Amino acid sequence: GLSDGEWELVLKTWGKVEADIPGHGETVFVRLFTGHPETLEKFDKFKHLKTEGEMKASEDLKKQGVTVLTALGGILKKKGHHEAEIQPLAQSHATKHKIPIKYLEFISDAIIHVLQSKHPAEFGADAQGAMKKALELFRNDIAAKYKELGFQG
Ligand code: HEM
Ligand SMILES: [C-]#N
Repeated sequence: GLSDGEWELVLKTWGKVEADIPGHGETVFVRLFTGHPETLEKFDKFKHLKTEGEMKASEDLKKQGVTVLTALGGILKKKGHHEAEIQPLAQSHATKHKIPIKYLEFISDAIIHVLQSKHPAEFGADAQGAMKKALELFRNDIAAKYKELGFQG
């Protein structure tokens, strides 16, 4: 996993996300959908949004952003002891939503990009490295659960 030092950097960084969860959540989805349009086909409630302007204006899309970052924040706060919180999530994503593990890689990249754009001077190589390692741990644990459930991880 990560050292206590690395977890400290991930939590301080997350401190910046918590100051505007809706703003960061909205940007992560606009990057994700514009960057990897196939991901949009998994959200039956958003498929009709075709332009960047329509996405930016969607309060429903902003609410989804809040849901995702709220859940992820709760997990990162566990510093690796997140067996309990990941289980339900792998379960719904694999079996109900049908999200390939690769889309979790796309959304992680989107998170890194938003942090770079919104906090360019404050999100340095140390904080970025730690944030990448935490998201990698998170994805690897989900992937492990997908395999347990009989899906490709
Ligand atoms: C950091 C990664 C993510 C987190 C923490 C996360 C979390 C959430 C949670 C908390 C919900 C609501 C409860 C549930 O249904 O399980 C949810 C709903 C959903 N998630 Fe994710 N998710 C992640 C990534 C993704 C990705 C990459 C996709 C699609 C490309 C996806 C698609 C969905 C869909 C289709 C739903 C239902 C939306 C609506 O309610 O119809 N998720 N996710
Ligand atoms: C999942 N959003």
